[PDB]
Amino acid sequence: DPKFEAAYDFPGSGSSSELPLKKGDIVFISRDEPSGWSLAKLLDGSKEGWVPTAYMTPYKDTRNTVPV
Repeated sequence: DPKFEAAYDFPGSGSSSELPLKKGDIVFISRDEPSGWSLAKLLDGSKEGWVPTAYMTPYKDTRNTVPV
């Protein structure tokens, strides 16, 4: 799966269907839905929950800018 970066805080409502984020957090994304929500998983796989698709931006580290 691809990795996405939280561009905004998402403290959410408290729901266990929600994955609360801080800015700069990095997650996997398995599903986007038309409601505007994305199904995010932490990198260690410990929690799974929906997040605002809008907050989620492709992760680019500056160590990724080399061919191999």
